[PDB]
Amino acid sequence: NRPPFPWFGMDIGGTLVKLVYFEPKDITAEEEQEEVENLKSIRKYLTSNTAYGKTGIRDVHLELKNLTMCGRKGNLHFIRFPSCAMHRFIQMGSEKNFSSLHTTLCATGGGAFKFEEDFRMIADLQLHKLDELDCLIQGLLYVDSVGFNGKPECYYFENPTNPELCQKKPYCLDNPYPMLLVNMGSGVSILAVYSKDNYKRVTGTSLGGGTFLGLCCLLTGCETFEEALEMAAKGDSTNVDKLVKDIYGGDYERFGLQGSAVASSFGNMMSKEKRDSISKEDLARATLVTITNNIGSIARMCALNENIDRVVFVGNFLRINMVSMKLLAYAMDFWSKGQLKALFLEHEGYFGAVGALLELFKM
Amino acid sequence: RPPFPWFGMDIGGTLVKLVYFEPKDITAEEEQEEVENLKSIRKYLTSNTAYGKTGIRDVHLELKNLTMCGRKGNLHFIRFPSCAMHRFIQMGSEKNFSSLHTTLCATGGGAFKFEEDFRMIADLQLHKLDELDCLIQGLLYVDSVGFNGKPECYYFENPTNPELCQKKPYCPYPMLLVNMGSGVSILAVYSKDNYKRVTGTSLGGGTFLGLCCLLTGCETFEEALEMAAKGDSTNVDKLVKDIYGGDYERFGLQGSAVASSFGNMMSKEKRDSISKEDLARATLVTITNNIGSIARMCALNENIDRVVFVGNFLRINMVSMKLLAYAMDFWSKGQLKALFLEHEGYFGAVGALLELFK
Ligand SMILES: CC(=O)SCCNC(=O)CCNC(=O)[C@H](O)C(C)(C)COP(=O)(O)OP(=O)(O)OC[C@H]1O[C@@H](n2cnc3c(N)ncnc32)[C@H](O)[C@@H]1OP(=O)(O)O
Ligand SMILES: CC(=O)SCCNC(=O)CCNC(=O)[C@H](O)C(C)(C)COP(=O)(O)OP(=O)(O)OC[C@H]1O[C@@H](n2cnc3c(N)ncnc32)[C@H](O)[C@@H]1OP(=O)(O)O
Ligand SMILES: [As]
Ligand SMILES: [As]
Ligand SMILES: [As]
Ligand SMILES: [As]
Ligand SMILES: [As]
Ligand SMILES: [Cl-]
Ligand SMILES: [Cl-]
Ligand SMILES: [Cl-]
Ligand SMILES: [Cl-]
Ligand SMILES: [Cl-]
Repeated sequence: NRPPFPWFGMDIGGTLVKLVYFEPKDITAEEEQEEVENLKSIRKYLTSNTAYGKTGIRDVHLELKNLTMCGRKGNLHFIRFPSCAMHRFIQMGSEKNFSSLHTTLCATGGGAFKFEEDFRMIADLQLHKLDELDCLIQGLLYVDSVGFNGKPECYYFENPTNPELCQKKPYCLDNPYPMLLVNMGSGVSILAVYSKDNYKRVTGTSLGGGTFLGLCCLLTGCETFEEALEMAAKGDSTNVDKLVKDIYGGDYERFGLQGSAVASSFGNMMSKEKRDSISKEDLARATLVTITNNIGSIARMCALNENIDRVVFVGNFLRINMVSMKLLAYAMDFWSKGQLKALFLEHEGYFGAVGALLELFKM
Repeated sequence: RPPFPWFGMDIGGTLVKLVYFEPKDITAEEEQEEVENLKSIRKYLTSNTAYGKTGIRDVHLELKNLTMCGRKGNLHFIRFPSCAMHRFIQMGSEKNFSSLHTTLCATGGGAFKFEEDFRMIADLQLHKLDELDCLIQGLLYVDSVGFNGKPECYYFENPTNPELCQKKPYCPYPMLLVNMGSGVSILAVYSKDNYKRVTGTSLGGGTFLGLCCLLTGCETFEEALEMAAKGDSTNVDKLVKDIYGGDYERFGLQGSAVASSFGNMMSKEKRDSISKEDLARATLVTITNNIGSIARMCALNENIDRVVFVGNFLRINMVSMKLLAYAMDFWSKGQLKALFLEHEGYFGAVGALLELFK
């Protein structure tokens, strides 16, 4: 009972859309004959272009080559466009008569509901909405099972906080189970994954990327995450936080605490004098450090409680650059006394769309 | 047997705590053989609840029918503000305390400030003791004797529902002790001679005050907590129900759970209409919910099922305590209670008194 081509999955965000497409490479002479024109041209449209209209982009470097999907050999392609271009996408769906190939389209993402009726009225498609976390996890595990063209899908950072020594290093453990997934959007969900068909949300924290943005907008008068990060990257949090060395003069060995460990986040801001001279850049950085250090702590304690040694970090909170990621890397190493690393994934951001595609094969 | 009277002191930045063991088994002959200086100090302490201008004996906290170094009697809890300290030392000199003891056991971060005045004005040497050691010994001692046949320990039931909220009692080792100052340190206490700091968080009272001041223009703990008491955090935080239109059924996460602390403040429109009290309350709820989670996880890591909260962050307004109670309740799915202690504030003084016998 194999679903017919073409095979797509989508992740429709509030601001960003991701689309994944499987290109079959093993199409028989018999199949090529019975295939309708509509399909033939979408397939050639997808594979001969890497830019689609004003905003569509195929990330060629992410292409997974020579894999198996539902018993067929081919390649997986990763495409992106902003949500504002979505009306044009749905209009493309109508012009290319997509409904003649499929009545439905699998999609996850917080933006999906916004567009469900447009899909029906403009393209005569049913958007079949899926859970973000189930899609993420299924997509992640699939991409990890097939590998990144013989290279590792996973990576970590060595000496993250020292830009003189910081280095992305691959992590080639073939068997990822069990693992802990730390999903950081506006809030944070932490899932133990024991197998493809066996996982559960163990806990989470409300102190996430939206706390970071909410607090910076309030504290610094910025409006976007990009602004918040740009300030958080030039800042010095030690002006805002009271450190152990400020209380004890150095380490406090009795408590196993080094001088550079934070005693109280925002502790300097209890003084009116210090508040009146603090920089917008320092407040932003302090906000980011507080949140990343706290996520590292909670991730470490969960890893211990669940007896899991692999902690994988994904989510919106990690996009734009690597400031977030390197601070989480530092935090994980701190709380774990060097015994756990923060692990990250090359295909981060596309896992939802891959999990949506995979829904096609559930029967 | 050390001679009477038996005192312990904890001298803090704003409050001084004093505990006093009143012996209730004085013989007719002991009474005949006791110097006048002692007899009148005992009469003074026991016949008064107001001492000088600012001194208060808190009769509610009194422990009756204790035995202490083999004498039957009562322990009394007394306090006065630090600015009355000059008057207290003069009182010791006028009442000739040095004729009874040459030294006095004291802890607290102002035992150093006043050591010189004690020596010069009252001819008394302060024997200064470590704050943490005194806290632990006192806490453990008070828990071991109980509160007049009732538990020293209590929790709140239905903490955030004022119509339902009930302070209920809880009837030992090991326990986790969450000590909240400017930061939070968590200690595993296995017995009275063994405790170790197991972990903590830099997100505590200090973060609450610093963030409140920055967000609202307030300046003090008392002011931040009064605002946080009046505000509504749900205007500031994004709740699970905001995202899913109710519970997130897939993972059984309640609609009322907070999804993203300060998450509504990502919206310019929402920022322009928020009250400062709502921000204050969101700041507190964020900090306490988080402390709740770290404490719960630490209990799990340690296989310890008893979690006690103490520290100056609890004293100023009871709002902190109710939120911690709700948090522990939430993270443990009702399996762990936030435990609080009736004699909180005085444990250091009790620990100091106990040193008199070692
Ligand atoms: C007692 C207590 O409550 S203790 C606290 C306990 N709370 C918990 O354990 C829950 C912790 N939080 C979580 O687990 C997570 O936040 C979840 C699972 C609830 C939600 O997951 P998140 O990753 O935070 O959701 P996400 O960031 O995607 O937000 C959802 C959607 O809201 C919308 N959204 C995102 N940002 C904004 C914004 N700035 N403004 C308006 N809407 C937005 C988007 O459509 C987003 O979808 P998208 O990211 O696909 O584009
Ligand atoms: C990567 C990262 O950094 S993640 C963050 C990791 N950080 C942590 O885990 C630490 C979290 N914080 C904590 O555990 C606590 O804040 C501590 C233990 C550091 C400090 O204890 P707090 O209860 O917050 O004390 P607070 O900061 O309120 O005041 C410090 C007290 O220590 C006292 N002190 C100073 N030196 C000493 C000493 N040598 N011996 C005993 N006490 C001392 C100070 O005088 C002060 O006393 P006071 O209140 O009487 O004036
Ligand atoms: As299949
Ligand atoms: As991995
Ligand atoms: As004794
Ligand atoms: As107890
Ligand atoms: As109550
Ligand atoms: Cl497959
Ligand atoms: Cl679950
Ligand atoms: Cl993803
Ligand atoms: Cl005090
Ligand atoms: Cl105390």
